[PDB]
Amino acid sequence: SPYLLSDKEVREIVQQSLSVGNFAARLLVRLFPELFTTENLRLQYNHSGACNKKQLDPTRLRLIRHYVEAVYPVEKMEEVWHYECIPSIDERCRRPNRKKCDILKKAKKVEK
Amino acid sequence: VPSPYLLSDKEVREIVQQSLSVGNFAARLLVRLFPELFTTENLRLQYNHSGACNKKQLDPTRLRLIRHYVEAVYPVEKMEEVWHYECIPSIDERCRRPNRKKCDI
DNA sequence: TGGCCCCACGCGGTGC
DNA sequence: GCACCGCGTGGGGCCA
DNA sequence: TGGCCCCACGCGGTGC
DNA sequence: GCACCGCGTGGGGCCA
Repeated sequence: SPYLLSDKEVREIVQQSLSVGNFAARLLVRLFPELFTTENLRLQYNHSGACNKKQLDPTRLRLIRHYVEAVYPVEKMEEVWHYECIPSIDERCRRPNRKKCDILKKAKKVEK
Repeated sequence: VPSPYLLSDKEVREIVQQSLSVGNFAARLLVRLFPELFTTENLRLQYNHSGACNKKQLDPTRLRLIRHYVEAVYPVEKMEEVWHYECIPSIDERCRRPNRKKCDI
């Protein structure tokens, strides 16, 4: 399809997203820019065409669904492992036995 | 390669219980799976996960195994009902959201 | 306590 | 410059 | 702050 | 009736 976003940009949106719902909402603005001008064409639309409103382009809405169900959970785990587990593993490997300040306080007290 | 490094469900569950967070959980698995680096000789100091900063690289086989346990205890979010019950309401809300709140107007 | 552990964070290095 | 990556560091809570 | 943003929720309409 | 569906609404968190 033509309205494809880059893998890297999609990952960025996942990271910036506050929740899965907010993640979809961000993709909506990113993929439907014409509705989100200061003209607020967005107000004439919803996802289904309910309440006498126009229906959001189901092609792009199906793409948003794809990112939510196929990419979003994988990128959320990927970002947890890389940003939390890996830093913690490295910290544990390089952690000193005694702090630099605790060593110097002993170095001072022992000679004073 | 790992016959001994293979942890049972009971052993993994115990490590989860003493760990304070997912990150700390990964750190404990590191100690549990790399006992030779965490002796009083502190060979751990020559290593990190990638081999950056002139350090040696942790065995990527066991490091992948640590990942496996981390995602085995803290798995993927099953998005089954999420699209219909969370995303769709948010999409409609964003489409109808007013510029100013009415209480502020 | 005071020692061990966890994690947050300013930092310099890297690399384009 | 700036996005990214591990370091050294110390506040701080738990524990024995 | 105050503007932007997010999301929860009572509500009437719809449709079986 | 009743389960379901988008609406209009306002409490509240983030930020510069």
